[PDB]
Amino acid sequence: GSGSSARHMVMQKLLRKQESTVMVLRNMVDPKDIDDDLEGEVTEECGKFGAVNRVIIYQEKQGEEEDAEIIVKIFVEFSIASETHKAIQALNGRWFAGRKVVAEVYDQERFDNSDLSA
Repeated sequence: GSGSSARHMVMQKLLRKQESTVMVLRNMVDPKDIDDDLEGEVTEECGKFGAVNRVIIYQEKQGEEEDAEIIVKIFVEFSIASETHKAIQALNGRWFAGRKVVAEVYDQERFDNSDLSA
């Protein structure tokens, strides 16, 4: 005890494997901003934080109505969780023009299932 299991890295590799590598950026851009370049722009930018596996842009309806508002959610899956956390530290809480940036870890299992609703 008193640090011996940690010195032997006990269960670290499994814990690491279970860490999500997915970041979600919530309501950072508006629907008009989504063009054939956005995914690429986000990919390139996030290379300042890590190796990027893929990016998904999702226009989520808030309500069931024809005119329900949309919230844009941008998902960035990094190669390793440490990268995800560097990105979040650099992005979360910033002002993007007049929008405060919300950058958070997104559940890996949801993401892997294409459940982009949380």
